[PDB]
This record gives sequence, C-alpha cells and structure tokens, in this order.
Amino acid sequence: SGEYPTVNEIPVGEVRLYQIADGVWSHIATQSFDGAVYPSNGLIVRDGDELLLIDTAWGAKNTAALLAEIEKQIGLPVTRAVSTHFHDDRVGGVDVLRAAGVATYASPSTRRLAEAEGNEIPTHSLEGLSSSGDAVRFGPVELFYPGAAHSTDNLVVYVPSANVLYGGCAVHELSSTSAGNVADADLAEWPTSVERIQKHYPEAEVVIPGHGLPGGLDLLQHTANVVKAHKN
Ligand SMILES: C[C@@H](c1cccc2c(-c3ccc(NS(C)(=O)=O)c(F)c3)c(C(=O)O)[nH]c12)N1CC(CN2CC(N)C2)OC1=O
Ligand SMILES: [Zn+2]
Ligand SMILES: [Zn+2]
Repeated sequence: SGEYPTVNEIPVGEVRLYQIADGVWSHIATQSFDGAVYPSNGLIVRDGDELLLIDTAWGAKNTAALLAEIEKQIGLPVTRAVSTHFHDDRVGGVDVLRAAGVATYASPSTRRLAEAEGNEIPTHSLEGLSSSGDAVRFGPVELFYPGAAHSTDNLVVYVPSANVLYGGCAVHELSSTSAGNVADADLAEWPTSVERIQKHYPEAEVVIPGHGLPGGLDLLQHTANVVKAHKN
C-alpha cells in the first residue's frame, strides 16, 4: 500500500513495481538461493514510448512475471535491457527477455563471466566501460564502471533527468549489517570504487541498492563502512 515492498511481503514468483521518480521505477522480486529467500531490485526507465530495463527479476519465471507486471502497470514495451553484473539476480531471465523481443546488453566482462559460470548471457556487448571511471550513454541513462566492488564487472546506472543513482549490488541498503554475498567481491577495492561513485554523482537524490530499500547518498558511505568492517 505505498511502502517499499520487502522480502516477506513478496512471494517468490511475484513482482512489484515502485515509482521512484517521473519515468523511473524499481522492480522488486524474491528468490530462493541456498535455502534462504532474498529480495532483489532492478530498474525501469521510460525511454519515450518505450522502456529500458536494468537487470532481470532473478530467474526465468520471475522475469516473465516482471514483464506482465510492466504491461499491467505501465503498458509500454520493454525494448532493451542492461544487466549490471554476471550473477543470476542480474542475468537470470535474459533468455525470457530475449524471447519477448527485448535486446539484452552487458559489458564484455559481464558476458565472459556469465558464460564461464553457466549463467544466461546477454546478447550485445557494451564497449567503452572497461576502465574504472568510464561512462557511456544508453538511452535515458548513463552507465558507469566504478571499479571492482561486489564483483569485478559491476556497473552502476544514473538517470540524469531524475538524479537517480542505481547502485546495483555495489551499494547496500542502510539496514545492512554485513556486505551481502561477497563470494566474487574485491573487499579491498570496494571502498575506492564507492568513492568514485560519490565523486562522479554528487547530485544524486535517490540511491537504489541491488537488494533492499532505497535512500539517499548515505547508502554510499554506509556501504563503504560495512565492507571495511567485513574485511576487518
Ligand atoms: C545470486 C547472488 C546472490 C545469492 C544469494 C544472496 C545474495 C546477496 C545478498 C545476501 C545478503 C544481503 N543482505 S546484507 C547486505 O548481508 O545485509 C544482500 F543485500 C544480498 C547478494 C548481494 O549481496 O548482491 N547476492 C546474492 N550471488 C551468487 C554468488 C556466488 N555464487 C557462487 C558462484 N560464484 C555464484 O554471489 C552472489 O552475489
Ligand atoms: Zn552479485
Ligand atoms: Zn546482488
């Protein structure tokens, strides 16, 4: 009923959208992994009379449900998708998207990692993002490579019309008491990567983590703090 939708509020398989700003939504779904249930976020950005999707809904059936929810709530076609790293909460569902007419994109680093891991593989490669601090335009967003953090390939996404910073899994929510799933992380470089984000997007008004509740710029410093303490 208007609050940001939370893990115990979303059955696995269902998707909810949350309006962030004019022409910007997050999508929220839940999935089981190693016997526990987790929420995850993605982004939807209006691109004229089309939509740009950022990240799948973590699984094939969740992603089909995402497309249905978008049709119900927004009613514009998803034409392109970008996955912000190689893990299943970002690319699982790419095959569904690809069969629903959506052109799927990721950096070459993400595509390689996804292939090597046996995850679904976006079709198109996003060049121009291989060095930390690189930025490129993609429809109504800017894609930014901050450096290694949650993963070596993680990208963040900025919506300049709305000053929305979608951190993906490089950014944690304010309630986080740990650094999430760090299997593929670079705990030593992560704070440096976060500092790059802070420097590059000082006017962000909303910051959206890969999992959990949006907030403001404080999510960035909080993330650095939880990662440094996890490393320590
Ligand atoms: C698919 C993905 C994955 C699965 C399950 C949970 C999470 C979590 C996660 C956990 C706790 C919290 N809450 S918190 C900050 O602790 O308070 C959180 F916000 C997120 C994250 C994240 O942190 O982004 N991601 C997850 N995977 C898989 C994976 C490594 N598997 C070995 C093989 N290489 C792939 O690595 C990863 O990320
Ligand atoms: Zn991940
Ligand atoms: Zn994640």
